[PDB]
Amino acid sequence: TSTVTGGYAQSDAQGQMNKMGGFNLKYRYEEDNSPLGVIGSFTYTEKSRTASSGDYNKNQYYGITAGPAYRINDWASIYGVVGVGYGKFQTTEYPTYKNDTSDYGFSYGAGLQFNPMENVALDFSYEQSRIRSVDVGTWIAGVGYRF
Repeated sequence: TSTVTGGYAQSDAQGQMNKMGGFNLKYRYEEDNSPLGVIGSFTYTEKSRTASSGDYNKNQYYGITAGPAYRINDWASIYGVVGVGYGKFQTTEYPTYKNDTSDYGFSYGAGLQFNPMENVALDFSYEQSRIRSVDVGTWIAGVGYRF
């Protein structure tokens, strides 16, 4: 039927200052005929901020990821993630006198879910992304539910 899974993702930032953290939500679909599973997850991560900081956000991290999924026993699932990332820097409502500015890269990884509960699931996964000059190691982990 369908499975819900999401949590938070922290990663190291080579070329960037301070690590980042975002939220990941993903939807899953499978057919009883075979163990075929496809999932689509979105991630949004930003640099940590302090209370003294204003309400402005420096850059944002948007990304797309999805991959196949296989069912193993009632407490073990495996999946992979593939897609890209978007880096928005110096974003302003006014024109920047530039044709366009965008920094992106590709991501890849996979993880597994485990839990001694029929309706509760916890999973860990790791994925790396490279954007020509930026390389960070991000991992996504949280909960999982199956209708």
